[PDB]
Amino acid sequence: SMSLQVNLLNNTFANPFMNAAGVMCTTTEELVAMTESASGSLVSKSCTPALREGNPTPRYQALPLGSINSMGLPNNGFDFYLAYAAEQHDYGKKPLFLSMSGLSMRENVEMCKRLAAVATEKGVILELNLSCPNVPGKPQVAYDFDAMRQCLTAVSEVYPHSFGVKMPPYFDFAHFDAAAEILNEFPKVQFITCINSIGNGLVIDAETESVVIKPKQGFGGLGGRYVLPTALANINAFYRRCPGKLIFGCGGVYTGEDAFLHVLAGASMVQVGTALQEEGPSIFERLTSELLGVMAKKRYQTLDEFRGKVRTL
Amino acid sequence: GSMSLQVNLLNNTFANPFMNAAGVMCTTTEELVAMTESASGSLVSKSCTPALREGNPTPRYQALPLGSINSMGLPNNGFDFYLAYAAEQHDYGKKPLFLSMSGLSMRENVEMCKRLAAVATEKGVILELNLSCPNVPGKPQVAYDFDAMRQCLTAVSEVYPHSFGVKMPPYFDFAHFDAAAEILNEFPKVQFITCINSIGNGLVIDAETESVVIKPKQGFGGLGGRYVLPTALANINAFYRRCPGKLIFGCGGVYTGEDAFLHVLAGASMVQVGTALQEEGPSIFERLTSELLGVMAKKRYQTLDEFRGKVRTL
Ligand SMILES: Cc1cc2nc3c(=O)[nH]c(=O)nc-3n(C[C@H](O)[C@H](O)[C@H](O)COP(=O)(O)O)c2cc1C
Ligand SMILES: Cc1cc2nc3c(=O)[nH]c(=O)nc-3n(C[C@H](O)[C@H](O)[C@H](O)COP(=O)(O)O)c2cc1C
Ligand SMILES: *C(=S)Nc1ccccc1
Ligand SMILES: *C(=S)Nc1ccccc1
Repeated sequence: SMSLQVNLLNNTFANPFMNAAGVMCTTTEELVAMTESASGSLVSKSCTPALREGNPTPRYQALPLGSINSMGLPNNGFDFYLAYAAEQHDYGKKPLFLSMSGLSMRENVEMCKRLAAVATEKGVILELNLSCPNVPGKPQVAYDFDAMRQCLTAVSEVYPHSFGVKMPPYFDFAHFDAAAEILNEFPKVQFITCINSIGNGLVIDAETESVVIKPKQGFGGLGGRYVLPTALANINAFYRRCPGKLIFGCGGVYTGEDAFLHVLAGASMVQVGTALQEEGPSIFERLTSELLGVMAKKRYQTLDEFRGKVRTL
Repeated sequence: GSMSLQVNLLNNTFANPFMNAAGVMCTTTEELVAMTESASGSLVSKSCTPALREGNPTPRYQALPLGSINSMGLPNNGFDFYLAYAAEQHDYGKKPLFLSMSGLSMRENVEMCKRLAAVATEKGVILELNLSCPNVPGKPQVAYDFDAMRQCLTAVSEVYPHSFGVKMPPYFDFAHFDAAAEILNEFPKVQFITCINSIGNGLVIDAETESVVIKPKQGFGGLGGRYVLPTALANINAFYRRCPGKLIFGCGGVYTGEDAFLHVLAGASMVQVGTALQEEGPSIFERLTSELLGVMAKKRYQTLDEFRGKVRTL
């Protein structure tokens, strides 16, 4: 007898699967579809205080090995996602995460102050997106360790609940150490989601001799097959260095086997982006079946039996 | 129509843009000779330290469906060995030679460069300075530490009276492309930039064995091959745009003439081959020249200059 059950953050999840923030979670219809899917949870589109159009199109391209995008945070605005959490979401069906991506400290502070009551009353959980644009001349927030520390200090000061942080990938042990040191100073940070896209790749179409997306001269974040080893690295790096926190995996999941690798590396929840974009929410029925299949063949009954247990040489 | 893969840079003529990536098939005399006898336009010797180095425990390289992962740990025969090859053995009549240098401090690079100067003058060997190299404990690789990078280029420029190039890690943010380019532009002796070294510290897990696949560093290692092509193209183009006074050498994800075509369209002058060369051997250069000419014929190009850096934006 097997189970994909996950228990964390004072909640029970039927399985570890959910969407990645930004994928199929912007409209009411999408949020309802995610809730009615086989997924263990869902997260709403990263939001700004007001509605945002996002970047000019084309801004997403599916690729043989994944995807490239420069969406530009198109979203319905904080009021919309707050109202969904407060009044519409069926918590009977699964827990809900709300992704927040303000473009300044002030924006996140003011949204968090309002989110507090809804988290208390309804149980929505914050995923704070630190893999977000910074002021002119500076890199994305989590690549600016001072901006990151300031952000976590401000949110921790004003937001009376646990929360999690969505992180970009790092590529150097000194950066894994520096980022973990900062995260470990904030006890309210109870989960870390690794990873957002590999930033600023450039896809060129040999047939057209051109880039494939319009914003930023064709530069955009990579997802899909491209990012799996990077995702596993980050999941495991933070699993090791932040032992008091949970890790959520994100990046490169197309199959139950991929999800199995996320969990071996240390993941508690497993988020699905590019594959979900291409297949729709029916993917969750397939992924749960496949993960159970993998577990059956390997003689595992629960996720606890192998989470974080990747063997080193 | 008569077509040509010829490249002209740093007072040299290259028959075609292809060469090995530093670290791949270029450590021993036998490998260096094999690269010289190959159809490649050039070659670069294994990144060297002042003395020989064993490198990391094995397994330290693993080929993968989508590329490779490695943590080699700079195994190399030492600077004297590569200097002697450049000074006394290399057949410059066949093709130009690059020497990759990866000292582990400023002093190490300064002392090697002082000795390299005369051989560069007399024989024409060209330095590729590897700044995608380990730094002091607690610090990231040198090119991720902008002050250390600047200090390294100042130290080398002071003692090395020739042009050289720099091998760079990938960056992932426009603010970093800007910062890096600003530093590189300060050093006119840096006449080429090689983009990119591996995507650092990936982690491959074998689902069957439930384990990592390399021994050093808990299985973490640099990614090469198909995984890295869009990242390589991005870096090639980012520096092509930001460093107009320099040439860019592409490295990352090249398996076919079409891939090389993309490198050139992004801005590459030379095109280095790593993972694919490791898997196929130096015969790969015959295939790659043929394929690139084929791509050019079908697209109606006769020279590389006709499309270098001309990628269309929307
Ligand atoms: C079209 C698109 C929109 C996205 N929007 C968001 C977002 O709003 N917030 C966020 O944290 N990540 C966003 N992401 C990144 C994903 O959440 C995920 O980190 C990334 O795509 C890697 O997962 P994959 O390999 O499963 O695609 C987006 C990705 C895509 C492709
Ligand atoms: C086994 C191995 C050894 C390498 N050694 C070096 C080295 O000594 N110096 C260096 O600058 N890069 C080294 N690299 C990185 C390659 O030069 C190249 O940047 C990287 O492999 C990406 O190219 P590819 O996608 O063609 O493999 C090495 C890569 C591999 C796989
Ligand atoms: C931190 S809570 N928010 C922030 C700071 C700087 C840029 C964007 C967002
Ligand atoms: C720069 S020339 N060399 C250097 C400095 C610090 C660490 C490694 C190499």
